Amino acid sequence: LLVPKLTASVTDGAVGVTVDAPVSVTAADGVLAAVTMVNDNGRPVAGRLSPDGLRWSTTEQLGYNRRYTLNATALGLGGAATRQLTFQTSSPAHLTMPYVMPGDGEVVGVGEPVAIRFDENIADRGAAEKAIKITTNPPVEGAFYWLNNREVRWRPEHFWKPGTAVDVAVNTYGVDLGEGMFGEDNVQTHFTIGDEVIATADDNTKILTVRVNGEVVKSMPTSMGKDSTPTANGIYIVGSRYKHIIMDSSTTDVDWATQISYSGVFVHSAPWSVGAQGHTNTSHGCLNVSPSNAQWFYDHVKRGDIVEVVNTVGGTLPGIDGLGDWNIPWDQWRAGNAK
Repeated sequence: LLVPKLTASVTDGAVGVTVDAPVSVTAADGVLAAVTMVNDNGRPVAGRLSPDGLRWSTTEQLGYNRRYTLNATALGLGGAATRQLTFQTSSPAHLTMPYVMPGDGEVVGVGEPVAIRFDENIADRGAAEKAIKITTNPPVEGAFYWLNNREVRWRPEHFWKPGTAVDVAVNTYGVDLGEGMFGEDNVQTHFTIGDEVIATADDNTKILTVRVNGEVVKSMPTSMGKDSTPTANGIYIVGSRYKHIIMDSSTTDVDWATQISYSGVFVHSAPWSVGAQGHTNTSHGCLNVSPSNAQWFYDHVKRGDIVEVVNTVGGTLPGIDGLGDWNIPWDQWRAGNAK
């Protein structure tokens, strides 16, 4: 009871040990002289001994399907103790890789959700949500909601406050995502919320008014979808932008095209309907504006800014569109759909 005591974060003979966490060893009544961990080819795992010699931990990722042997020696005024244990890590049936948006270091608008897309259908949505650590500053409540079996989103109840830093750590390596599916790797992203930019298209006036931090900076006459093919009402998140693109219904050479739905709504240059803009809806659902105004939008609106459509004869944009997240009421969004 006077020689050093050694503890570890893993148990001898354990199987299915998950590789999401480092392995640690601690000494009491003594100091660790040396600690090694090797795989079944005798290859060491990197680790670090604290300055005080009381704690050691691994410092790189352990692999799947591996047996590791831990050897530790501790010394203290009461003598020495050397101890050994072996354990075996998870053996996945399959791996899945995550992909996070928005991109790292980006500045985005006040509508931009955090988006985590997997390359496999996730059986245990709750395990995936628990593995995704989102930090906000200033802190704000948000919640997860799945758009489909492969992609989860996170957002606050209200649009983001400009100046908010968002850090996203997708810690899916070594996590069991159900049905033997484990995370292939971790991913991260950090981004910032820029200025509040909200462009409202009112079908009663046929004007698209862009407001930055609440104040009108641009009015644009528009022509939206004709009655046969109306523009849906609702809140749309700004996506990608293209200088020139081939707009095709099977999914008209079009310039200055800013996408606002996965369903194919764009704000774009429509020289052919300039006389109708401000008066008569004429498109297939796109917000047609002048070549000039389209380029203004392309230049001054960024991913994550908002377009709100109101008072059209259409219905509402679906909340699971891809860019329609805000159309899901908060009680529904927050309750989530993990089960």
